[PDB]
Amino acid sequence: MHTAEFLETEPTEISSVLAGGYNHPLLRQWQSERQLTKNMLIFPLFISDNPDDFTEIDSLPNINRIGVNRLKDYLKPLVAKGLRSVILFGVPLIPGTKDPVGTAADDPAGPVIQGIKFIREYFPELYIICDVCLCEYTSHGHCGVLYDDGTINRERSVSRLAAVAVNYAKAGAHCVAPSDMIDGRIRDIKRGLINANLAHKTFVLSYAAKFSGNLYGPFRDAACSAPSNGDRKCYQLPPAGRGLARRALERDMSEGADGIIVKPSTFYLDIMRDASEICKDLPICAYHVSGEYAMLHAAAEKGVVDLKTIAFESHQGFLRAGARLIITYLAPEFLDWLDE
Amino acid sequence: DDGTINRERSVSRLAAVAVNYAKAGAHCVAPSDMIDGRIRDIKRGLINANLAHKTFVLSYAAKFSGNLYGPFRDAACSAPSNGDRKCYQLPPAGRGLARRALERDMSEGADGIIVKPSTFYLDIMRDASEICKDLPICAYHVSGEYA
Amino acid sequence: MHTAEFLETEPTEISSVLAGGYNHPLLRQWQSERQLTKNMLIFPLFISDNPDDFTEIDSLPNINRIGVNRLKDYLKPLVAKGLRSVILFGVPLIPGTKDPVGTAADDPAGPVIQGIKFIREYFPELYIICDVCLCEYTSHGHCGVLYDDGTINRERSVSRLAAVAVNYAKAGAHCVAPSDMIDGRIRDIKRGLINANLAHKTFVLSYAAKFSGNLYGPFRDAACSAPSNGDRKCYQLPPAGRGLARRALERDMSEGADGIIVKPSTFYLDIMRDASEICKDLPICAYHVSGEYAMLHAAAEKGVVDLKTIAFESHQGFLRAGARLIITYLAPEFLDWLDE
Amino acid sequence: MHTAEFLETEPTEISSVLAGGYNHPLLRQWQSERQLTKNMLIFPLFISDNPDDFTEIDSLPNINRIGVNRLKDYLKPLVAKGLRSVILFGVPLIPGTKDPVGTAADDPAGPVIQGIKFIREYFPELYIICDVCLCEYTSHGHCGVLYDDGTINRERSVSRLAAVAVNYAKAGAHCVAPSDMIDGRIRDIKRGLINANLAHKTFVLSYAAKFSGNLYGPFRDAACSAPSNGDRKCYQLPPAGRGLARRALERDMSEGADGIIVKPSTFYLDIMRDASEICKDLPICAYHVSGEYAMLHAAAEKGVVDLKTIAFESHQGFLRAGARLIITYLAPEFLDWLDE
Ligand SMILES: *[C@@](O)(CCC(=O)O)[C@@H](C)N
Ligand SMILES: *[C@@](O)(CCC(=O)O)[C@@H](C)N
Ligand SMILES: *[C@@](O)(CCC(=O)O)[C@@H](C)N
Ligand SMILES: *[C@@](O)(CCC(=O)O)[C@@H](C)N
Ligand SMILES: [Zn+2]
Ligand SMILES: [Zn+2]
Ligand SMILES: [Zn+2]
Repeated sequence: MHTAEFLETEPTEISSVLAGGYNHPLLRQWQSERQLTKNMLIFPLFISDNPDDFTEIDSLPNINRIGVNRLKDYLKPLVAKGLRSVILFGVPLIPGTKDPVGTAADDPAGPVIQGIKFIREYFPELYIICDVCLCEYTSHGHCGVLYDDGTINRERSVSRLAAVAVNYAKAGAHCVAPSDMIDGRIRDIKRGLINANLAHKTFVLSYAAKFSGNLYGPFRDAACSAPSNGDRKCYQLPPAGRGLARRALERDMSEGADGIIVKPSTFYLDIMRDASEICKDLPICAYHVSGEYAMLHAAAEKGVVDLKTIAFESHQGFLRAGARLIITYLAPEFLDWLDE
Repeated sequence: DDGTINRERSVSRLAAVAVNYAKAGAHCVAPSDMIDGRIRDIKRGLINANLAHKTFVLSYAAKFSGNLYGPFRDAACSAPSNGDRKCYQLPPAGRGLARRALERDMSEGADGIIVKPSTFYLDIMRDASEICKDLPICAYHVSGEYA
Repeated sequence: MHTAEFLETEPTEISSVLAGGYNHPLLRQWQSERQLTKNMLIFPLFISDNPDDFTEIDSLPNINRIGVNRLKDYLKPLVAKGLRSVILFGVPLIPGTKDPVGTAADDPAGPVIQGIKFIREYFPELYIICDVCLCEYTSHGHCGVLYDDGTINRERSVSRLAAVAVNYAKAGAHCVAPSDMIDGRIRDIKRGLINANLAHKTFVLSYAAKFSGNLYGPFRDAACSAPSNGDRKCYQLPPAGRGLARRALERDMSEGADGIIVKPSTFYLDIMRDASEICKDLPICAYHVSGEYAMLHAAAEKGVVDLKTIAFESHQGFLRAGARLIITYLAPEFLDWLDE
Repeated sequence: MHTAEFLETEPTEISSVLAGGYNHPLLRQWQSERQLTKNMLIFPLFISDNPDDFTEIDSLPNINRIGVNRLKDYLKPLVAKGLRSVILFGVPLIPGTKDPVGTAADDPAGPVIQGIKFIREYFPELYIICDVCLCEYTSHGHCGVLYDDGTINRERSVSRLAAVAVNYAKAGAHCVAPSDMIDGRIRDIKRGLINANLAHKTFVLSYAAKFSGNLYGPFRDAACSAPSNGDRKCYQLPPAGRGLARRALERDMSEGADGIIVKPSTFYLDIMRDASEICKDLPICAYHVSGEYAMLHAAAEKGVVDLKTIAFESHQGFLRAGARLIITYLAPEFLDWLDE
């Protein structure tokens, strides 16, 4: 007969015994270095220039493009359940709005500044963040102003972006979040705010480590921000580029960033850990991007995972890796779940 | 009897299984049990069997409990029973426990380490790259991640 | 009888046992922190101003000086086997070309810019690096512009070098690699590229740690770059000068270097290890120099070592010490060997 | 006309200027963190069991196999010129001496103990180091005692090696240098010396980082130590194995090593730099091995380098990388050169 063999063993070494720390549900909470709370949540809003818009974005489940006259009814139950912050994206659909220099980016009649004004009046306690970039406003769809050869013009781009950021601040945004990745734009935006007497009021939340890759699919359908001729791989960081990311984090801190965003999130958790050392004195924010979010939904609907469960797992993952803030399309679900 | 794991009897049984696989010809043994101190016992086992100089010990040092093992439970028909794996698999928030587990398994004889799952635990790979800088680090792209 | 004595021993300590990690051929691969691949290879080309040149360089085995009308037939099998990058050196032999300010360094009719133009057209996927210096173009053979007392004039040298580098970039080089070692030249080259709207397109690969010594013998016969009155020991680093090397690495990083070269290679592996910490976020490149290469051939032909074997040993040595790139005269051999 | 272009430059930054530190011959000495002196030199001796031997070793230039009755005349001019230390290797050529357990390794009639006795009497101020291994004494040529399957038996090997080391110490060696690389042998040798009341008198100089590779060619002809069936790659470290080397250094320190050797030397300078941190409180020794030495001679005779020059360059390289001791076949040349 084959029988169960047991080797002769030595007495347990105290150094081997970890189990005393996680044998009860409360202990698995004690073991967290940071717990998820409501105020860590930042919810994106896609504001249409059709004020009566409330259009579902196919590829981004449960998320709509919304006009200003639909915003009160949408935000009311969210703020009531504890929402503290939103990040605005403009989606102007009126024709002849987009041009090579992203003129409409800071149009006082455009959806972002209209959205700032509405929110400041109707939800005066909500903290408003605005994405700062030109890609939703350029005819070529790229994030900066281009030379003739289709490459980005750094100087003209950062000049245009500094203006957009300051103008959002002038209109009432509390926070500007430059997502363009163009070399040195944080310096120029910070100087811009200083010259406008707004730097002591305006948090600069840099997307310091934003990577190029396959996880932005459905975003390109909600904000109608698709490039044109070439790719984003010359300013967005290459996925293998840890050294570039570490240098970008150091740079943006140096140039005035009050906080930093790592994007995407789950697939870049090691870069959050890198940022937690490089940017240890600053808030670090995870951006759970469109492709990551849609991936979770796809897997959940296929029976691979449980949506709430894997929501909690991934979002606790951000906190473990060093983030203390989360931009996420699941904020409405969490405002309910964190009650329970 | 109370359905909790018996450490001493478990590591004794696991050391035997590992040595017997090595005896049969495996080049490498990869203990996935997460039970406290099993690497020490497996390494001593191999030493006593004159196989430690031939057998790579690839510890699953940082293996987390969670929602990503669904389809594995259908390919290897390895489903628990009464209770969960959360008392030996690490809690997903447990970075401190993971760092201590990495240090422990290195100390106890691991030639290499596995972090599992992978994508959702990339920060723990980065932690391991410092703690276990002189050892090979292995990522396990698990069933739920793949699916 | 003298008999074999065996001392009484204690049971094996687990801490003593390393052998489980390297007892199989695959494990000796697992133990490498970086494996050699084709794309890490950079092959030097010595371009003649006689367009029909294909002259073997005596002291540098299997390496020729080549004119442009011979380049297609030479590069074709190499690119076909996976060559990704070349580094160009100009060897103008027409008389009355060399002068005290290295005027011909950026002659649009000279071999480097002619070689850039040819390569950009015939091998549009090849990544082109150009050595930047004046020594192959000066009548005195030194790397910079000189004062009357034969010492290098820093200001005039860096001004001239910045121009040469920008002009190579203007002509099409993807990468400029300043090999002059003159204090502060990286700053001036980077500013030059910025002013020319080329810094976002041009990798700056500094020879940051280039040492004076006995290993450049045969180079002086392939590029006809011999000094004159004095030696290179006042700008090339002294071989014992670790402190100077560490400061040079930090300096060039600060001044804009995208990557760094350590030269020579094998005899300076400790400096690669130093650079891997100081320049941890940048690519580090090893230059397997003429004397090192010829030394390997000499020893192999004498039966001391096996050429392929010691090729692999030395080049894996670079990777172990922290390099991720290699400039080597054995690139053609490796493009075959890495297949096997 | 193509004219020499000079870009507009900014005033020199003080941070760019390194040149003030190395513009004079004395400064290039000031820049060394460690200068080469005579007492750092350790010269290998290959002692024959034919007492009248003085046989040149073909592949190892200017080096002989020597019997005891030839040692006085050979060592006299060397000690007179400042030689402080030797490392002994036994080459027994009498038939029927080698056996599977290396019985003759510590034969009181064998060349090592005869050489210790002679040196202790005729050169009482010379510091004597003995290589400790079994490979020059085993019939299979491997460094330890083997299982039947030709693999090394750790326990029996370390037991045999501890005995050999203690017996050399008993005979008069000041220092034992275990070159076997078998897991845990330093612990056993140290315990051996402790039990023999010799640990307070006996320096343990571990070959802690000894790599497998192509640089031991001519050694295999001077000490007639060739393996048999299989290779040394299961105990000697793989050339890519930095992690294993770092762990071996830490291990041997822990187990009692008073000093450590890195071998080979030039091709492993990065590992010397690693050892200088891990083993910062211990003497580090470079072993300029047979293949490295013969490589220098081959290149020098081919005109690639100058022998004295490249001797100084490579040996200063060891000191730069952190060694303070050198085992070298060029010790006789240096005892003359360091005068000049
Ligand atoms: C980002 O790439 C979009 C986020 C997403 O895809 O969900 C920039 C445009 N903020
Ligand atoms: C692991 O949890 C299974 C891997 C997978 O789910 O793919 C252990 C059982 N090796
Ligand atoms: C270098 O010193 C030459 C390389 C070699 O000798 O092979 C400079 C001139 N790039
Ligand atoms: C070493 O490998 C030999 C040195 C040399 O080859 O010169 C051991 C046997 N000490
Ligand atoms: Zn954009
Ligand atoms: Zn030069
Ligand atoms: Zn040996």
